[PDB]
Amino acid sequence: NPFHELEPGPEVPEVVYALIEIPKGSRNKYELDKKTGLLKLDRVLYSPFFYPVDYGIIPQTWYDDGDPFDIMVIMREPVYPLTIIEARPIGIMKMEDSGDKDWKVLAVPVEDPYFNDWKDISDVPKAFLDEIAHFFQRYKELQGKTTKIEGWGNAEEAKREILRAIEMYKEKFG
Amino acid sequence: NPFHELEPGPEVPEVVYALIEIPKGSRNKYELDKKTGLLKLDRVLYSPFFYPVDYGIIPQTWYDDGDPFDIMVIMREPVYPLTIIEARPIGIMKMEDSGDKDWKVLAVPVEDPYFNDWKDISDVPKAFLDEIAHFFQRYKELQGKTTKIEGWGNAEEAKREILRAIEMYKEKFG
Amino acid sequence: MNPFHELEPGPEVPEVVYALIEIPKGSRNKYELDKKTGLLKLDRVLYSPFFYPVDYGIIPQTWYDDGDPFDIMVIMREPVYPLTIIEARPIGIMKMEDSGDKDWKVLAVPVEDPYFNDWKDISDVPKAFLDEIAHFFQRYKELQGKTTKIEGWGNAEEAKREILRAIEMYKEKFG
Amino acid sequence: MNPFHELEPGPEVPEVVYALIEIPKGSRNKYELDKKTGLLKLDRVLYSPFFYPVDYGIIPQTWYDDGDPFDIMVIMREPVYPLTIIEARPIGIMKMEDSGDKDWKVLAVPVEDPYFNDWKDISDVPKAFLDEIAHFFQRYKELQGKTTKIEGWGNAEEAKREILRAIEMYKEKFG
Amino acid sequence: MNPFHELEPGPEVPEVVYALIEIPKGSRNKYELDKKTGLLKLDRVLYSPFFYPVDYGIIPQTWYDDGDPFDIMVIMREPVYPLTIIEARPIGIMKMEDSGDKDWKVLAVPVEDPYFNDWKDISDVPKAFLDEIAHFFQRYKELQGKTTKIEGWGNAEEAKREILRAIEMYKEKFG
Amino acid sequence: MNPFHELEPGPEVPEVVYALIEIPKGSRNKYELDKKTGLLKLDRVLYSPFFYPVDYGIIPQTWYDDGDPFDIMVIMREPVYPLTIIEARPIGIMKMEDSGDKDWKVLAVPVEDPYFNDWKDISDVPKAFLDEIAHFFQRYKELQGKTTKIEGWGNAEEAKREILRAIEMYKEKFG
Ligand SMILES: [Ca+2]
Ligand SMILES: [Ca+2]
Ligand SMILES: [Ca+2]
Ligand SMILES: [Ca+2]
Ligand SMILES: [Ca+2]
Ligand SMILES: [Ca+2]
Repeated sequence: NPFHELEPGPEVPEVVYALIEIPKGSRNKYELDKKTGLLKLDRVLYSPFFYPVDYGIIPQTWYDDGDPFDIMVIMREPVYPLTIIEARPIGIMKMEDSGDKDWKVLAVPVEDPYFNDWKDISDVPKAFLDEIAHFFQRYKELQGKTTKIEGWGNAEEAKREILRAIEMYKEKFG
Repeated sequence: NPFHELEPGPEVPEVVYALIEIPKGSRNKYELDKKTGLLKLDRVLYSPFFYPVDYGIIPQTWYDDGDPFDIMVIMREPVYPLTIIEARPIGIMKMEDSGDKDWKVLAVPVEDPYFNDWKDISDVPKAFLDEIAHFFQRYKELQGKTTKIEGWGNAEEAKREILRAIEMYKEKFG
Repeated sequence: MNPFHELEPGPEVPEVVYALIEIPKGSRNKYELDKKTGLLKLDRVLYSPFFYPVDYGIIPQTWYDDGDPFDIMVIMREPVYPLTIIEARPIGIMKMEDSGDKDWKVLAVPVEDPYFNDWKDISDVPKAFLDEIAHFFQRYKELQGKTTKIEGWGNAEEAKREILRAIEMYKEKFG
Repeated sequence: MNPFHELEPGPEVPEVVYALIEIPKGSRNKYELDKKTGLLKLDRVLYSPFFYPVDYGIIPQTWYDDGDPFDIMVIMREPVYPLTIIEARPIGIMKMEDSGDKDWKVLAVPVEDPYFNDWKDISDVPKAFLDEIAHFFQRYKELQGKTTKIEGWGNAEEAKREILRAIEMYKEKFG
Repeated sequence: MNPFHELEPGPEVPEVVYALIEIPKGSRNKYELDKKTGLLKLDRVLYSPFFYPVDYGIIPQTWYDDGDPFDIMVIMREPVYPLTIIEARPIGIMKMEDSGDKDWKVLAVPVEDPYFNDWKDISDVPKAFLDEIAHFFQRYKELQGKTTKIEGWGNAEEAKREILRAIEMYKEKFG
Repeated sequence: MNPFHELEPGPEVPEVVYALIEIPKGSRNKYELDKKTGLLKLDRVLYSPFFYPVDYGIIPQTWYDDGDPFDIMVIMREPVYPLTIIEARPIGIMKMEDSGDKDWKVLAVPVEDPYFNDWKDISDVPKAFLDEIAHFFQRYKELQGKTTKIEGWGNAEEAKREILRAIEMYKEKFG
């Protein structure tokens, strides 16, 4: 299982690995099968929305909601599921999903020179942050779930949470 | 301008023409330029939603909101903008957009045998009607606009509104 | 690790099975699982300009009369990637023979797409869609000189019966 | 207006003709020119999961024995959009009958794609590719109960002669 | 009707112009407007495996020093279809010469995508993106034996200046 | 595990080899095998708007002068997914140097696509296509300031000899 075998990053927390589960533009929500590590269909979103970013997890992390720590990587061309990307955290989306702390790192790929000058949350166009928050605010509405979006934190805050999640993993597993 | 030159349908109101502006899966919202009849970008949706149906207008119609009557055609493979489809109305979505009556016909293509037994609103899976209503409920949320979804009418009601819109066009233009 | 051998046939057999997808809807490339390694392998490029009309794969830990894992076709609105696991509800079975071999294939819908919540048996599928699937398997190997015979469609109960047979066959051959 | 009537048959007929594309390679939707309106119109969704193996259209200002514009079928590496004009070199012709009507089709390559610079006649096309095109037309209307008959392929010389005949037929019937 | 002649250069020249798109981002096919009819036409297939990095088109009712309509590149997140009109804000201009011809091209953002609300001048564009556009035009005709010289980028004010020049040139040649 | 170490070089080397695909035709993303992890990893986004003109990968259990697995580049009509195995016939070899290192690449066609049945050597490939591949490799790292040198193409005989040498080098370095 790639979640357990891969390190959290080559230079934590400045550069982490993102293990992508869902490419931008997908309406299918994929997850990793915990037994086998194969990709598994979790569900088809109930609404005609698509993931606005490549979406995945940071290996060897664990979070308050009892899952690996989520990461969103802005890719110009989406990658395939189960692709590793070297990513620089630039911010963090604060949200609760049904009372669980479900925060998500926002990151850019180190190896696309397009994003060389994106280093903090203030470098992202605000319409783009709004569209991401709106997606998570409404994507489970027809399943009757409520999500609360609490805002965006900056790069420093993102990196602190990554360190916290790396420590939580070490506790729970070994 | 195709809006003025084409008849409303070969067998109104059982079979109408749909002039498609937006193929299913588009985030770009297109309209017809009224001067030239060329396709024009109206806007990019502010949220990562895609049109869940091929979306267009019925030629030579006019509606209470001061626009051609809208029609949504369920296509398995989306068509290109400015394509004419022969469509059978099977229902109607009732909604208001900023206080304007903005109802939209739901239809299936006559020439796809997949839909041969779809003749009324009750033949559509309810999750699919929900996803369409949810799209129109939220797609302008970040533009600060409010839309109210009032429910779905059946095929007979759709066909009555089509006749009304065909008459309204004749009044206003000639 | 070979997914075919390592995954259970499903979480609630035969009402819900796992489909391990090999070929997404819309592909002209026909992929298979490499027997030795479990990697995806190109079997062939179809000789005609036809595309797979459904997401196509196998049920893990099954064996059928034709000497292969039992095939399953899953109706997906948006195709998945190869090697994706889908929890699927069987709703019917296509009966066909390919060069003397019984090459029947389960038809299924995904449990986690609410669009298909009411599809529970073969009669819930538009007839034109069943015909398009059957026509595909009737003709897709015509230029390879192969003849296939479509024998018709069986219902959900029959599909479930055959899944149980295939699971038992696997146990006898490998277990 | 109607591009079918407004555009010349080609800049150097019959060596180079215009192909007015109606259906891009890969489409399961079959489009046709209103022929009175001029705008693209959905004729049908193919009943089988087959896709057009070439970019398909008509030569402007032509008329053929079947009572329609002359079908041309251009090999493109990347498909174009409907209503795009391509300068095309005829390299052959598919002889077929559809419902008894002579429904022959020109096969051509784009002048402005150097990939095909050395394709000049029907013998330059891989045989498997000619077979895939013929098989598509043999079977694409099978579920509609129509019968087509594939009679074989003619060479570039024959295709060019037929183009000139179609140009003459248009003049007699309209001009 | 020919869109190039019938549409105004824009609703609020030179702050907002119309871009009539001929080539969507991601295309290897290079399309143009047919001079006589206004239909889309394949100009060529690029000789190298490069794709247009931006949606590419022309400003209606303009004429430039190189004897063609003035070209405009629009940065779109999702590409449009050919012959689509986009209201665009010019933010810069690429200066380049193609075989002795001044072939400068306006860079613009769509007015109706809020993603670009803060892009108002050449300095707002990531440098790597400008380089990728320039590299494309530097090399895309290399195998055709053509040499192009990239002279650099001008700012929004310069782009607007040139748009006004191009509008005047059109009036003098056709009006 | 790591498919690079687990899979044989081919079922009938050097006439038929396995190509383990890392990058599908059309990708601007350059992927590489963790080579220790085994999972697909993004190496870089190409700095220019170029796309891989072929499906690109490596031959398992090979090692080459450049200190990596032997690059193979399979002509597919429909691209495959990363980590797919294709049975491939070598028809030639591209000789090139990258940063001074001998970075030669096998060119191959799939055994199971009848379209390429008559492609057996480098002379069977359209010259424009060989030029497009070479131009891609000549220029794709230009904005990274790297220099590559294209030295030309060898025939099938030469490609096969090099495959055997690479198989031997792997054995010496690992086996
Ligand atoms: Ca979480
Ligand atoms: Ca309306
Ligand atoms: Ca089977
Ligand atoms: Ca015909
Ligand atoms: Ca120019
Ligand atoms: Ca190498």
